[PDB]
Amino acid sequence: DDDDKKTNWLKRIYRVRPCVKCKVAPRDWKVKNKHLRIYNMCKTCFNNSIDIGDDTYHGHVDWLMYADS
Amino acid sequence: DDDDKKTNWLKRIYRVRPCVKCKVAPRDWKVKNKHLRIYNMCKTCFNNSIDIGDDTYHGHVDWLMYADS
Ligand SMILES: Nc1ncnc2c1ncn2[C@@H]1O[C@H](COP(=O)(O)OP(=O)(O)OP(=O)(O)O)[C@@H](O)[C@H]1O
Ligand SMILES: Nc1ncnc2c1ncn2[C@@H]1O[C@H](COP(=O)(O)OP(=O)(O)OP(=O)(O)O)[C@@H](O)[C@H]1O
Ligand SMILES: [Cl-]
Ligand SMILES: [Zn+2]
Ligand SMILES: [Zn+2]
Repeated sequence: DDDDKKTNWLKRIYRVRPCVKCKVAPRDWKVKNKHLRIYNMCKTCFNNSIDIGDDTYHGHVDWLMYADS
Repeated sequence: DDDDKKTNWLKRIYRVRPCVKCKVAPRDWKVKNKHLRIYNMCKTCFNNSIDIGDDTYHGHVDWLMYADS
């Protein structure tokens, strides 16, 4: 089922690239409509980035959660 | 740049999973609006699937080509 190809890829994408800051914890994320938004940092590093005043690692990548547009 | 994260992932996705039929050639694809459609087979195997009458490997996965929905 092509939807399964997409699901399996997102699982892999989420697993193999951790937080861009601590490089260990997985990234924060949210689902919106038919898209998975994967933020660049885990929540701990994102909260800390606010405290230290660095926006360098702020950002996200959105992914369509199904095979067919 | 988050757009670069998306581009680099699609390059990797396209490279590491070849045609589902011959398992060697890269997949056929097309671009439509802001999406990359990656078909399940290379063109050679897809054309041959028409000749032999098998729809088993017909299908595709669409990918948003940018970081932001
Ligand atoms: N875990 C995270 N890692 C990296 N960037 C993040 C994370 N969580 C939020 N951001 C991004 O950091 C920026 C500041 O976040 P904040 O939530 O304070 O503002 P916002 O504009 O309300 O967020 P959004 O644009 O997502 O609605 C936003 O661009 C947000 O997307
Ligand atoms: N290289 C390929 N690998 C796997 N499936 C493919 C490939 N090329 C086309 N297909 C799919 O095979 C099916 C039959 O293709 P064909 O092009 O004959 O019909 P179509 O309905 O015009 O295609 P589409 O739905 O993409 O417009 C369609 O679902 C098409 O998406
Ligand atoms: Cl996607
Ligand atoms: Zn972190
Ligand atoms: Zn092939």
